[PDB]
Amino acid sequence: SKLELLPAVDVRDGQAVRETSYGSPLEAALAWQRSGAEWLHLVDLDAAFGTGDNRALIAEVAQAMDIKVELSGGIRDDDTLAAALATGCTRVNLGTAALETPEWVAKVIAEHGDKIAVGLDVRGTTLRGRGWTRDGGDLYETLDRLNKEGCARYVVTDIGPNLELLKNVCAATDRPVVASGGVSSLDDLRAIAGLVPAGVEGAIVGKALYAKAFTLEEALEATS
Repeated sequence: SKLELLPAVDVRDGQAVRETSYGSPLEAALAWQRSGAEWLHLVDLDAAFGTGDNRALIAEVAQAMDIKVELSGGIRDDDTLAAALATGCTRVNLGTAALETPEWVAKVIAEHGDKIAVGLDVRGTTLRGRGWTRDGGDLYETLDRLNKEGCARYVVTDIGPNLELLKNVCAATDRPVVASGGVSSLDDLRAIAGLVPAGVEGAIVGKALYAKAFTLEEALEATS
């Protein structure tokens, strides 16, 4: 299979953002869909950063989509997960919660299966979170724990792309790995697509698309 592309819409104060605002999240999502997106990666930055939420707006965006949706941002307990899942999204990403409440993450993996993917933010070989605990310990300890809890998928962010980290995570698991962040060129996407046989399934791309560095049409061509 070819590398999956997940164009992102990152939502802050009701807007698709980078500092720079790109206006309506709904319009942005529909534009990716019209340009051939198979996935939308929709992020609540306010919920992720603890400065409120965009829950109702994100629900509206998700409802408008006919393509697969991946939701992330502040999904840290039963009620926030319930709302997220009620969008009919294909899956959600849990980040901070994996670090802070490993028992809750284990529970929701058992209940929801591959509706759950776990986001791993790696500085070197240690993990980092957006909550109160800054140090999340050794990457490989957490991968082993989540592997054995039945975690269906990992989303991996370094700290263009850290191809060595991606391959190292692929070595440590038989679950699909999704690359996130550090894509700034079509050549970065080609390099990541070279890791598909190793177990990289997809790449999330935000910044470079809004900046008009490359178009989603160019991106899909490059990974075809």
